[PDB]
Amino acid sequence: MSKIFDLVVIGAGSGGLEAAWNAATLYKKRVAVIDVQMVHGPPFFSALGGTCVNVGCVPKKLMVTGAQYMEHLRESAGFGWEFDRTTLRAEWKNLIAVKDEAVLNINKSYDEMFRDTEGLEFFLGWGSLESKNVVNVRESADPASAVKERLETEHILLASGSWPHMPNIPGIEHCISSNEAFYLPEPPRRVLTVGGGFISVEFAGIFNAYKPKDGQVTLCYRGEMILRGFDHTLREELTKQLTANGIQILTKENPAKVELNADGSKSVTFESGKKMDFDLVMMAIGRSPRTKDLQLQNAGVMIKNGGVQVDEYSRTNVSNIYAIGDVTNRVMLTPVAINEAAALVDTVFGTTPRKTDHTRVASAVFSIPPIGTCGLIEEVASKRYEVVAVYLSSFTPLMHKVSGSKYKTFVAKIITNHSDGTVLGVHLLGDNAPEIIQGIGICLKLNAKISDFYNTIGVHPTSAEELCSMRTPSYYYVKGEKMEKP
Amino acid sequence: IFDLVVIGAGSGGLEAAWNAATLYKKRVAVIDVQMVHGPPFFSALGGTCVNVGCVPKKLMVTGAQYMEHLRESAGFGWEFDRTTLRAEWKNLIAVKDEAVLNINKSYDEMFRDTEGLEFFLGWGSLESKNVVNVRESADPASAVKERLETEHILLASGSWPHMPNIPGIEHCISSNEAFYLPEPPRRVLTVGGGFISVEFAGIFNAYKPKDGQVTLCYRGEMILRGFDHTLREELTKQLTANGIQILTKENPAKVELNADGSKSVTFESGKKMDFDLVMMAIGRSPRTKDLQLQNAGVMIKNGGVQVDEYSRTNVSNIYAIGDVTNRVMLTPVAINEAAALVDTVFGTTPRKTDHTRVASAVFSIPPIGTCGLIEEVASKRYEVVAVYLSSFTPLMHKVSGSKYKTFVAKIITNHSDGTVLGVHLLGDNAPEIIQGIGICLKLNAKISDFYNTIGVHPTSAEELCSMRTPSYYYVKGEKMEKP
Ligand SMILES: Cc1cc2nc3c(=O)[nH]c(=O)nc-3n(C[C@H](O)[C@H](O)[C@H](O)COP(=O)(O)OP(=O)(O)OC[C@H]3O[C@@H](n4cnc5c(N)ncnc54)[C@H](O)[C@@H]3O)c2cc1C
Ligand SMILES: Cc1cc2nc3c(=O)[nH]c(=O)nc-3n(C[C@H](O)[C@H](O)[C@H](O)COP(=O)(O)OP(=O)(O)OC[C@H]3O[C@@H](n4cnc5c(N)ncnc54)[C@H](O)[C@@H]3O)c2cc1C
Ligand SMILES: N[C@@H](CCC(=O)N[C@@H](CS)C(=O)NCC(=O)NCCCCNCCCNC(=O)CNC(=O)[C@H](CS)NC(=O)CC[C@H](N)C(=O)O)C(=O)O
Ligand SMILES: N[C@@H](CCC(=O)N[C@@H](CS)C(=O)NCC(=O)NCCCCNCCCNC(=O)CNC(=O)[C@H](CS)NC(=O)CC[C@H](N)C(=O)O)C(=O)O
Repeated sequence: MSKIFDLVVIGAGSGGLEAAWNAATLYKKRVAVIDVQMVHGPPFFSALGGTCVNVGCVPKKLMVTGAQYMEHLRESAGFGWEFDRTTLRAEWKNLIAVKDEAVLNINKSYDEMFRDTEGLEFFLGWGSLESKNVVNVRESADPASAVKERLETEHILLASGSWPHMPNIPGIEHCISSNEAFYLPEPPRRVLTVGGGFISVEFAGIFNAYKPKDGQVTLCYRGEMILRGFDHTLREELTKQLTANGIQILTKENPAKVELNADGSKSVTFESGKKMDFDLVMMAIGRSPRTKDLQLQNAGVMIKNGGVQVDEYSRTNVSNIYAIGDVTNRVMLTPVAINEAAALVDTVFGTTPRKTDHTRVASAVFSIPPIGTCGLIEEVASKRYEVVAVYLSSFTPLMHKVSGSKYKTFVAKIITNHSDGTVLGVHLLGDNAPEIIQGIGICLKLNAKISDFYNTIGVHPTSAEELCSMRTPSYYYVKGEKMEKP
Repeated sequence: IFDLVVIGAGSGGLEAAWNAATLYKKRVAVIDVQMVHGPPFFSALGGTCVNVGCVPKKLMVTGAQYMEHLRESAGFGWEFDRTTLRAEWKNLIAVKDEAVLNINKSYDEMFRDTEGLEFFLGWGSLESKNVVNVRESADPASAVKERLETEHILLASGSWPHMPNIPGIEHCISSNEAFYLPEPPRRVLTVGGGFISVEFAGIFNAYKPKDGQVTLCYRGEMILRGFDHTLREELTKQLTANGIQILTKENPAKVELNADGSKSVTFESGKKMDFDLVMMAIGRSPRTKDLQLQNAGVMIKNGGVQVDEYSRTNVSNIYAIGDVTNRVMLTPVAINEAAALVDTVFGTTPRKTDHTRVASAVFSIPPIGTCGLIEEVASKRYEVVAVYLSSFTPLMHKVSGSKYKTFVAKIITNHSDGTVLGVHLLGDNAPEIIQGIGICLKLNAKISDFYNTIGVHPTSAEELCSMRTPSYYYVKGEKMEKP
């Protein structure tokens, strides 16, 4: 009918590409997708493929895999492997080179995708709303920039994702974000990662494996302990294991200002009065939805706390305008953005409405060692349930008894609704935790009870079999009070 | 005098003896031929898994896996003088002996500190349905060290390697000796397509000297019979790619020790090859003879003791669990049967072991994880079967250099209702991934339960949540595809 496109997707990331693909393919709709760059890298960092591909999950997993070899090389000795350890060295530029080729290939893959799909078209530029049914494509983020294209459409989808949050403190311009970290030419000998979240924790491990001769990695966090939002036992254990591998963790510390010393070094003064020197300061304190450049007021789309407000079906307060992924500020993860996009396309161009359950979402932290988690943490469950039970198990994995890494304790924790045995959450710390948690993610979707876990025969020998060996709770939570059996 | 007498202090035996004395306060006597691992009897207090099974082989597979990491590290910028690389078989053996020895001790410690639990060193045999004798040897004419009268007897003698009757079999070893070799063989021949043969081939392949070679031969057409055909084909390609030599439809006829101390092996086809070590891993059989079972009249069916779903034999007060029953020879299963037996005998609730949908792994390089039925079976028990396949080179293997390491995930379902009949995996961490899905099958999950779960990204396991369209089906045993 009138309006050239059926759907206009602003942002070619995880959710955008999924949305765009389904509508053109499954429903035969003419879709236009817009993004700022064709390939990864400065100046805009993300490009076709989104954050996960260009400056997220893909590159960090390869870099984390590389860091892990430091562990492998050191531990091989416990099993009789010999070599002249004095010739060992990590070549950072090689890592960056292979990472760049891996991402570039994905960028190309998405490009040919458009070239081979009828009804799917890509537009290079910055998209913004002129009105609720007209999207402009400009040369730059500036709203007074030249208009390259003007797309009339029947439906609009906002999938601009997020961007790192730089705190307004003196000297912030001497700091970088995770964005620049992917393109460093050399690894910093002295680096400070500001933040207690997963990005900060993951990069600290990367920097720890590739740091030069007299290097030191320092992580600092404002609060009491790292990984706020995760199970307290795992937060405590990971802190010990990271420290044991040479990472200095400064909690209860908060920068006041960053000064650039004449020798190119940065001096950081904390509110405590403590002053330290680093070669690189990286801010990984949070990510914010990118709503700014969209010009949402031209359509009257409502923004709640930072992100675009949407209902359960990803619909905004304005008809024919939807938003998915990180810009909605729900659960900032790739698999969730993809699930929302596919559900949204079904609700809009399909027969049956559909929505994404944002509960019992399994996720991981690729720290060294890594974390896997699904469900509620006891602190939250105990406030929602009158009777909660906590099953805990800590042991040294077989290989680490002889590998030398005595400190690598594997922690398994299952929390349940004691009134009926329903498993509310599973939290793991230890090697392969991210691979083990996927399968249990399905179990919670099936509303499994603790009895269901221990009535399954285990695979011997593996770390995973321990989840099927927890029959008795360690302590309980009765109306928020911690209690035990005498 | 004792409430229960357990013949065999292994995975199942110790499990029964423990909670019977604990949970039911019964006086238990446990018998075993050796207290520490190694020659002469190899197995000892703790059983096969602990002494010459799961525990020691797992440490050795971890050791062999480092050949992969050392090589693959180069792809991520790790460099070192690769010409100075050498593997030390004796350090590997030294550390595993330590680890095993500490576990043997841990069990001895257990008996002293547990009231009503007593260990008797030696060989146990039935004198009568209520009398058990502990002699100094497997030969029933040896000195009776102890005589015990009990109202309950539990048989858990386990299994033992099956050495074929061929000329020269005295120049061959079994998996038992493998754990104690002083130096790694230059040329080794592993006979058998089973898991023990495949796992050891990967261990020998990693610790082989300078100009070494590992050969695996199997009578059949393809290794790992009983496993999913795709995994069998794919694993073969990957073992071969790593330098392992696989000879299918070959079987040794005779083994002649020759001059220099090597062995000349002549296969049934006429092929003749020399090896420095020949390991026979063709089978495991229940140890029932030394029990003098006819002294009580307990039935034997096919090598193993005949028992019902509740592990009771034909004689009222005698039960049998574990490998000796020839059901499913795995440690977790034996442990489950033990606890269920103890309940059915000293408890209010009769309880039995579900031998179906048990997950298991093969610690080969790369490993295998599996749970449920294979399509060859499912299409015979079901009229409409759907097969979902996913093959892909993981992210890290694109960059590590090991581009041949293809990850395979296969899901088999009963297409009439979507119920998942089996999940088979090949690839790094397959053993860890399969455990969680093992629970899913006990909960009777359907394929929709898998693809409706949000994945963990990036991981190999999320691929199981992205399979939603069948590759092909099986209609009344016939393979069919949608047009
Ligand atoms: C360092 C890091 C590590 C991460 N690791 C993980 C992990 O391992 N697992 C996981 O699940 N998630 C991880 N994430 C998060 C994951 O990347 C995001 O949740 C996911 O990318 C969100 O998908 P999306 O569709 O919302 O947005 P995106 O993929 O971010 O796509 C948004 C797109 O919008 C484009 N754009 C922005 N504004 C405009 C405009 N006005 N006009 C045109 N184009 C525009 C951007 O260039 C970008 O390509 C990580 C994130 C970071 C940064
Ligand atoms: C090389 C190898 C690798 C394996 N790997 C795995 C694996 O990774 N995972 C897995 O689940 N399973 C594995 N298994 C199988 C597993 O070890 C057995 O299934 C398990 O040990 C069986 O427990 P059980 O109690 O039935 O026997 P056992 O552990 O075999 O205990 C039997 C005990 O009886 C004793 N004995 C025998 N006869 C007498 C007698 N008359 N008097 C006194 N003592 C006697 C023996 O000395 C032995 O200690 C492996 C086995 C082998 C050989
Ligand atoms: N929940 C996702 C899981 C896989 C995933 O994250 N896929 C991303 C790719 S990064 C994706 O497809 N996002 C949306 C999208 O692109 N939709 C359009 C449909 C076509 C899909 N892509 C076509 C182009 C082909 N290349 C890629 O998609 C490149 N992707 C990858 O390389 C991703 C990393 S983001 N692989 C995986 O995450 C696989 C896991 C890996 N094998 C491991 O072992 O770790 C899903 O269900 O698809
Ligand atoms: N989960 C499987 C069974 C796993 C298993 O084989 N467990 C063995 C432990 S060796 C066992 O307990 N067998 C029976 C038994 O021992 N019964 C007697 C009563 C309880 C006390 N037994 C333990 C004595 C102390 N020493 C050890 O337990 C030393 N064990 C280990 O080191 C074992 C290997 S057999 N680790 C595990 O079994 C756990 C896995 C390992 N941590 C990993 O990293 O993968 C199942 O039942 O489904």
